[PDB]
Amino acid sequence: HHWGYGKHNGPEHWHKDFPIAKGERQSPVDIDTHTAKYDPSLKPLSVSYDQATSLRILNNGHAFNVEFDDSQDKAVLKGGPLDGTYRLIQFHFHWGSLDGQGSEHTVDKKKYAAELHLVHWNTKYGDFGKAVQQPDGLAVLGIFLKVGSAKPGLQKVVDVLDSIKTKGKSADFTNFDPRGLLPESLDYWTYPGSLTTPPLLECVTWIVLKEPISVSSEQVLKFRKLNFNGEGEPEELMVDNWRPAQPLKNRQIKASFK
Ligand SMILES: [Cl-]
Ligand SMILES: [Zn+2]
Repeated sequence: HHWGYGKHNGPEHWHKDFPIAKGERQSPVDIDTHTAKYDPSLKPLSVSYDQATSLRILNNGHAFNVEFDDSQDKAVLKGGPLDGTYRLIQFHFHWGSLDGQGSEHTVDKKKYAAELHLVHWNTKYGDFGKAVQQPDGLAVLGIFLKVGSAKPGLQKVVDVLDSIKTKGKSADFTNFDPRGLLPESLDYWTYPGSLTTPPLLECVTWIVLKEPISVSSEQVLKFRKLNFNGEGEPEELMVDNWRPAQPLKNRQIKASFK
């Protein structure tokens, strides 16, 4: 009986094994666009993904992760609210059973169809496992997906999902370029928060982009065909793997734009 997204193991049960679920800096949250403070001291984000090396894609039973070689400074995020260099280690998505839910973060209570998380750890700490222990250890870039037009650069991702259908499966996934997932503008809101899965550590600077990307209905449909189970236990579709909004408590959301 370990954690998941169902009735008996879902986000509302998490606090029993992971008490920090009820903490002071839990994510995700609702971004109230009228209460967010424009802060003109924030610099533009600097995203340097030219030398990125993708290695592998896996179904870990809660999402699918595309993993990158983080042994050197090859795909890095700097600037913004960040001091220092943060290395890309993985990206993953959260998505819904239907097009009107799926994102974790909300914008004036509006849900998007999915949310992309690009996970970066602060090189000052030397590896990811030490990073998650620090208040400034991680930076995740969150990008919202709405359904409209196809995103061509997501297509290579969708075509291999057939090969990692069940929990535990993994496939070689080289030469994928994460630039094809970025929207046009890099304006953002930022606030201090947490991982949105267990262990829910409060180690994250969140950078949530204003501009959504578009994917097609057919594209998100293929995400929905994945399984939370291993081969073949009874089939449970991997859908609605999102944690709802958590209390903002004593936190300010800052915007890079007005
Ligand atoms: Cl993970
Ligand atoms: Zn995530």
